[PDB]
Amino acid sequence: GDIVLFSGSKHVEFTDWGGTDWPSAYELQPPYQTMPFDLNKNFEIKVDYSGADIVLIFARWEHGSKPQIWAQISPYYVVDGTAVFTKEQIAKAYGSDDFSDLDYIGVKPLPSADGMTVTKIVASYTS
Amino acid sequence: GDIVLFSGSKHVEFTDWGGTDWPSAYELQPPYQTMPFDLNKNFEIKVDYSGADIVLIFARWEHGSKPQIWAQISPYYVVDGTAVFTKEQIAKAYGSDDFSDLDYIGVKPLPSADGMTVTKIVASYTS
Repeated sequence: GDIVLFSGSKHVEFTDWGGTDWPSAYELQPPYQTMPFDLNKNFEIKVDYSGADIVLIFARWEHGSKPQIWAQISPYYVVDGTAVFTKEQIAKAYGSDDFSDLDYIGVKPLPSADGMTVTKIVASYTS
Repeated sequence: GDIVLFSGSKHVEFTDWGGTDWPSAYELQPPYQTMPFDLNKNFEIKVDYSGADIVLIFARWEHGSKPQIWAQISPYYVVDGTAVFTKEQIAKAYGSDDFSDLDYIGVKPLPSADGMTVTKIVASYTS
């Protein structure tokens, strides 16, 4: 089925890079927050958005001899104000589909004059 | 308006106390996650649930000479499978309506044989 991770009107201002921080529309940290969906299923994440281009981040912080992963992905495709990200695209960027060490999931804008607004985020299982 | 923080079918098993951990249906850590709603508005949180009694936690960890706040609140009321929590009830349990030091928001079950299932969490502004 379909899991709503957010619905409303979340605005993010971000007019240029080069500042230090990169603000988000939505974030999860799996080691610290009970999960709203199960990463082990085959899933897609769909985001209704406008105002800026959008990326999805899966990240693992550096630990020991294992490097930081910063899996920044563009949509698998966009259609009708909606970006679709798939698990198999995410796994290719993450280097595997093993999320047992995943530290961070973030939805972020690219720079724009107007800011990005997200109105809905859903996880859908395709298994 | 109304902001959907979650909708789906989130099950939490928790049959007794005395273990060390207390699992959650939903958690946010405001210092670390961009917020889906604005704590400064007058709001209520409404949760559609069944299977166990439910509480809402607002917490601040101990820092310096300021104590840990563990604002565990029962619903302001329940009606038709839905618990309602209000900002003014939360502020009374938290000791103020100043959320500038809020570390944690959690929705948790009390012990039950069957576990709790949450199907929807919404923040509504009443300002």
